[PDB]
Order: sequence, then structure tokens, then C-alpha cells
Amino acid sequence: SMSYTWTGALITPCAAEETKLPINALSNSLLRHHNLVYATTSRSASLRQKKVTFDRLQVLDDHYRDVLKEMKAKASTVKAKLLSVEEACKLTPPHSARSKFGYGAKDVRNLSSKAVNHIRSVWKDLLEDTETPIDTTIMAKNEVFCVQPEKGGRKPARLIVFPDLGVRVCEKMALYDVVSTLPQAVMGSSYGFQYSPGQRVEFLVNAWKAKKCPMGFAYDTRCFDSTVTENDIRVEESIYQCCDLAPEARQAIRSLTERLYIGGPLTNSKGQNCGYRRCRASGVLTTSCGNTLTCYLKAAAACRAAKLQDCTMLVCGDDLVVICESAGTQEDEASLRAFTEAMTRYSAPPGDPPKPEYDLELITSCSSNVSVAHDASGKRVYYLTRDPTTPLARAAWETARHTPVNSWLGNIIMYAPTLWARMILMTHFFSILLAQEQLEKALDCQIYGACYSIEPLDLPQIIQRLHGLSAFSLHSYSPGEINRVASCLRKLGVPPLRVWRHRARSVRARLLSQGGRAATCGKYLFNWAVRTKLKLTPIPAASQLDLSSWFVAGYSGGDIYHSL
Ligand SMILES: CNC(=O)c1c(-c2ccc(F)cc2)oc2cc(N(CCO)S(C)(=O)=O)c(C3CC3)cc12
Ligand SMILES: C[C@@H](O)C[C@H]1OC[C@@H](C2CCCCC2)N(c2cc(C#CC(C)(C)C)sc2C(=O)O)C1=O
Repeated sequence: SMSYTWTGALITPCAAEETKLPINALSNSLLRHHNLVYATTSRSASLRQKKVTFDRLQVLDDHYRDVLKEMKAKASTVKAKLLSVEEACKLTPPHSARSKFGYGAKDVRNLSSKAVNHIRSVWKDLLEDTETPIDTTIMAKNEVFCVQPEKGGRKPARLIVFPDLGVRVCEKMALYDVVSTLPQAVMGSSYGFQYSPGQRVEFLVNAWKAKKCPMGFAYDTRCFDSTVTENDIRVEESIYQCCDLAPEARQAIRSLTERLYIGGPLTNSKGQNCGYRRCRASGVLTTSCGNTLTCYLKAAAACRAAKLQDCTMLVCGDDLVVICESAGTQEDEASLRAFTEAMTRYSAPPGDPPKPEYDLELITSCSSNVSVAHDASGKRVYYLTRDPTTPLARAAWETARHTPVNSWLGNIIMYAPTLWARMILMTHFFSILLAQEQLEKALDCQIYGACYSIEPLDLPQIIQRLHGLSAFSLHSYSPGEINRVASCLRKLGVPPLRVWRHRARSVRARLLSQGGRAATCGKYLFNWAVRTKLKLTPIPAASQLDLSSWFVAGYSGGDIYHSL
């Protein structure tokens, strides 16, 4: 069937969409080539509709059936509870899209009778009706990028498909406990999202180095959500039903699957019927968990079909990395073609064909790669990095324009050990927060696609927990990493190292003088900037942070909230 059918009505905006970086001194102190920065709009939505629209001709085999049987047996070792209306309400982000029925995210979060009574009636409707398609809104995402006139044209906007706020709260009541516990039980060490960034890089290095002769590859499916079939979504539901669940949860999961997850009508911001979806909705609670289970199921079966030796997989939704024992260069090339053919039959063809890699640092997945540096004690440290262009372009945009859910803070958290996050992002944003007396103001940001409320003052403790103490003292960055950052500085017109060092020395002196958490920021984050370095020891308060509920993936809806 077609992933989408369209009526011809347009995907419309709900507000004015800015496309350019405004004239701003604080943003210009970050990058001067402002004309290179753009934001996508609904005007390019038809280019994205074309890319995501295609027929799926899925064929399953014994390898797929065998893997599915193993996954179902492991899902039967899970027990999940229904969340109460109150518990699901508190998981709703403060800027979550308002309901069409006269209440918003604030009303849901503060348990207003109007919001709570509406959610309870949406719940009873899911129990009583297991067939009627649930409405969804289709919107074009406005995201910021830097122009790249090598691969020509600017990026078209991404699309987001989501049901009403009332339905979203119900999805949490039925499935939040499932999506946050089931993948670890079914896929064990292969479940990518459960690892912190520091644990992820350590796992990757140890999985790689444990092989006699390693070969690895990233497998990037072209338009994963569109490749997901009605049968894939019903198989995902059969896995959920293997859990030990309450009767109402079983009924609500069956109803959400048939009415929402398998497909439904698409409505624009104007209330016009845009078409029909027969694939994964990008903005549903199960998007991340469903994509992970489906991608794992297809990949594990394709590993068997390809006869890859000692397949070790890391799965984060649609992002897949396979590490195996090499059988020789020609044999590995043949095995990869067989893997791709198997994935293609299962309705997961690649964007670009995978290439076998024999150097861990040359694999890219989730836009990231493993790089190496040394710490204050001279110890070799592996860490994850990425090209800094998109993070810096977004950082300049978010400096000049208010953004309710920022990217710079999540980027500092996820990429804390990196040369670019340390030299630029931390220096720039601590300078502004200090000057504006906003160090204590908690900000909404995203980590693994879910929303977090974080106070910038807690960054040293968060960084220590997620990356380790070494994150505050890395030196001897690789030449490849130095070049990638220097190229970005040249391209975007960012000030050089000497300028960031001067700014960081000034920021550090002011933070230290404030004492308390601000002094920890100055001491740890900016120890690189001073000649006479302070001794960095484990921060006692770091173990106080409750991170037990962290790392539940929210892509692409981002409709999960946690306050630190
Ligand atoms: C299957 N792919 C993966 O597991 C990931 C790889 C990867 C794996 C193998 C390899 F050879 C090179 C890179 O790098 C990552 C970076 C992030 N992060 C950034 C998310 O934007 S992070 C640095 O916070 O950990 C995440 C976050 C989404 C969970 C996942 C991955
Ligand atoms: C403060 C400085 O004069 C001293 C010293 O601090 C330690 C590190 C850095 C600093 C910035 C913040 C993170 C640690 N460092 C560094 C900077 C690099 C670079 C670059 C380009 C892209 C600008 C050309 S390469 C590198 C390394 O150690 O290999 C330094 O040179």
C-alpha cells in the first residue's frame, strides 16, 4: 500500500514562519556569516510529501518469523502498569500542542477538571470503540540549518503527524510504562537508548575491540517511518500484548493500534483533509519504541539471511549499527549486499548502500562518530562527536530569537567532551546567562528527543554523571576533529581560539566569585582557559541527581517531559 495518499489540500502553518537570522550583536559575536543560516517553512512541505510517498511491497521469511518468536518470548518477561491520569498529565511538556477541545498543556499539567474530564472520556472512547480512525494533524517542522551549495538545494521541511492532546495523554496512560521498560527486556544490550553518552561510547569501543577482526557498518533506511507497514505496526502490537498488562491497558493498546498507530486521516492547521497515512506516525508515543523494535527485528533477521558472523547490533529507533567478525574483504562486501537485499524485502531499503568499515572512528550513526583525546591525568579517552555546523547555526538562531524548547543546552549536555561544545557553546551561553542574571532559570531542552527542564547551574553535575570527570580536561584532540571544527569556524565566520579563551577566562572569574553552583561551573567547565589549572575532583552533589527516568526516547514528537 501507499505510505500516504494526498487530497491536494496544502500542509499549512499555524503561525508566521521566520526564515532568516535577525540583526543581533550577541548572535553576531558567535557567527558573522548570518546569511548562511536559514529555517525551513511549510512552503517546502510538498517537496517532503513527494520523498515520503511511495508503495511498500513487504515480503517476510523464516528468519523474520524466528526472530519475532524470540522477541515475543522475552516480552512475556515484562510487567507494565497503567499510569493514572495524574501521572500521564505530569509527563506532558509545558509547550505541548493545545487540544482542539478548549484546554492546553497548562490545563493538563495542573489537573484542571476540564482537561481531566476530557481525557477520561477519550479513555472510555478507546475502550468502547476499537475501529474508528482517530484524527491527526500534519504540520511542517521549522528547523534551522546552514546552506551547503555543494549538494545544491536547501533542505525541505520535515513533517510531523500527531493526534490531539487528549489522545496523547491516553497513549501515556496505556503505554508509557511499556515503552520505558519493554525494549531493554526484548533486545538487552542491543537497546541503544538506555545508555548515557559516556556508557554508549564505552560499549561501542569494548564491543569493537573484543572482536578478533572487526568489521562494522551503519545502515540508514531511506524514510524509515514511511517504510513501516500496517503489518509491522500489528507485529509491534503483538509484542506489547506479550507483556503482563491490566485488562484496560490491553483494550486501550488494541484500540490505539487499530485507530491511530496503523494509520488514519491527515488534517492541516486550517481543518482541511490533507489525505491518509498507512505508515508510522512521527508524533505518537510509540514512534521511538516501535521504530527500535521494528528496526531490530528486521536487522537481526537480515544478519541471519546474510550469514554475518557474530552480529552485535546497536539500535536507536531507525538508527542502526552492526559490528561483526570479518570473513575477509570480498566476503564482507558480499555479506553486506545480502544484508541490504534482506532489509529491502522486509521494507527497509537503504538511502545509501552500507559500506563495510574496518576503523571504528570512520563509522557515522545519529550524525555522530567516535573520536579520541587524553585527559588531565594523561589517560586515553574515547568520546562521541559530530560536525558542529547545525549545533552552532541553531545556537546563533536561539540567541537572536526566543525558542521555547532550545537545542544548545541539549547539545552541551550530549556533546560536553567535544572541542566545539567546550570552546564555543559553553563560553557563549554562560557569558549571556551571567550578564542577564539567568543562571538559575530552568530551560526546556531535548535529550534523545524527549523534553527536559534543566537549570544551567547543574551542568557540571550532569556532565560528570553522563560523561565522567575526564569531560572537563580533554586535550590532544585528533587532527580530523581539529580540522572539522576549524572548517566550521571558517565557514560560519566564528571567532578564533584566542577570542574564546579570553571570553572564557572572564566568564570563569565572574562565576567563581558568585560561589556555590556558579563557582562549580567556572571551576569545571572553564578549567581549560587558565594557565594555573585547579584540581578537578568528583563533585559531591553529582550523585544527588535523579537520572533513573532519563533517556526514554521521544523522537519525533518530543511529547515526554522530565524536570531535573
Ligand atoms: C546506533 N547509533 C548509536 O547508538 C549512536 C552513535 C554511533 C554508534 C556507532 C558508531 F560507530 C558511531 C556512532 O552515536 C550516537 C550518538 C547519540 N548522541 C547524540 C544524539 O543526538 S549522544 C552523543 O548523546 O550519545 C545517540 C543518542 C540517540 C541515543 C546515539 C548514537
Ligand atoms: C586554551 C588553549 O589555548 C590551550 C589548550 O587547551 C586545551 C584544548 C581545548 C581548548 C578549547 C576548549 C576544549 C579544550 N586545546 C586545543 C584547542 C584546539 C583547537 C582548535 C581550533 C579548531 C580552534 C584550531 S586542539 C586542542 C588540543 O588540546 O588538542 C588547547 O590548545
